[PDB]
Amino acid sequence: MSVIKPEMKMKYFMDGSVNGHEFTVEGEGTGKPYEGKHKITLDVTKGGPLPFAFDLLSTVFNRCLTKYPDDIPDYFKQCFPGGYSWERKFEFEDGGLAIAKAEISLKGNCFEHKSTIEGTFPDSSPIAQNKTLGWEPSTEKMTVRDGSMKGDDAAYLKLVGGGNHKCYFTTTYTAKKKIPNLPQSHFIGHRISSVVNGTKIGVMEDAIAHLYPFN
Amino acid sequence: MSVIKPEMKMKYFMDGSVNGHEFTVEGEGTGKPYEGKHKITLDVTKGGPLPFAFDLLSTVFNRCLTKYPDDIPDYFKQCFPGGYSWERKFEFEDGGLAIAKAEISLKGNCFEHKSTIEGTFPDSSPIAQNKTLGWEPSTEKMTVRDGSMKGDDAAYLKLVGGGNHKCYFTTTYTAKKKIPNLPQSHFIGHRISSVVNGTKIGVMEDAIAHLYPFN
Repeated sequence: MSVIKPEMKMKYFMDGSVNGHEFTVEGEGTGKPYEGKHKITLDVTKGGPLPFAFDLLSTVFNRCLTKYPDDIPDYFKQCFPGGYSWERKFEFEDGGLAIAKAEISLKGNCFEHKSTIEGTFPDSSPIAQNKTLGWEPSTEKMTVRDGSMKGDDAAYLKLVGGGNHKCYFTTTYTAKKKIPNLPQSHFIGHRISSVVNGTKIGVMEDAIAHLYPFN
Repeated sequence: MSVIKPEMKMKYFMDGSVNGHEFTVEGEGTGKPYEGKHKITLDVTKGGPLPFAFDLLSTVFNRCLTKYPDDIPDYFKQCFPGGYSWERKFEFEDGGLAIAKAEISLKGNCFEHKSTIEGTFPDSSPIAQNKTLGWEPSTEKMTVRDGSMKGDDAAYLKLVGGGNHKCYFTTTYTAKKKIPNLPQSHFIGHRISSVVNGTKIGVMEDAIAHLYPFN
């Protein structure tokens, strides 16, 4: 935990394929790990402009960036020194499916985030048609299973016309060194936003762990 | 909404079958709809003592019993006069599956709740073996879809040994009369507890709607 500081920097590299379209995205960011806030700037360097919704990738671009209250142990910040990895399965309501993997390491004051994602979607999918309008704020259920954290989120995309599109996130987050203070089950409230301008993309996330309303 | 009062009474009748075992459960309760609190007493009148975990049935035994803040419309209390129904699919991590249906009507100060449930579980399931130890407090994601509320909850059962067992709840709640003030997407925090003594069973639920932490 001590190597996780109040202000940190981040670098990102992603390789992926969606419906056969290969792409590469890279960038950097800054954030406040203990406040649960960070911002990122990215560039699509291969396969741009992306022909599918960036919302599919935004949550792939680090649970160390979460505000944790004193009464809930912070598994993620305890992952350093050591590093950790995570894998998220995305199950969309129309049958769309994607799996993303990330490895997060630390050198100095910089988190190095390397990820990959593979996805397949029907042609009618609002992800395939690049027509989703962001994720609604969400609540991820956190549990512990064999020394790993498991996260379950019923995520929803906003659509043109006011409707929504469900995507289940099923994630396993795993330290590379045994975590000594495992938390009780809890929730993480999220609010992520992203903006795409051509091949330049911005992302920001606020995340707070809690046990509201019963604490 | 006006027929939903600060203190109300409840009656319950349930018919079901789990792994071929048919049963009937009946009882009554009292609660405070606007405070999001209620308590229930039940008796297994056919097929008792139940050979499977009562946790499978506890959430089947009424979203009108939820505390709603002023800034989030209360779809459920707007269902009266009129009544509503709901259907919940339960998907357990070992392949166990159940579907429950309920219809809720009102006469005077009494909610009449009639439900059915069908479930199939592998013999090794902690539900089939009647060895789960209650649900952890949860957060249900609420969205609106074509005049109905949809609820998604990543529910977890506590097990002997400290582990947990996941069950996805996918529920559709639907008024019998068009609801005039539909809510924005939101969360409902739950804490349900039940106690089984032979064929006598007690249940209590606290539920609060919210948009924490970002409101």
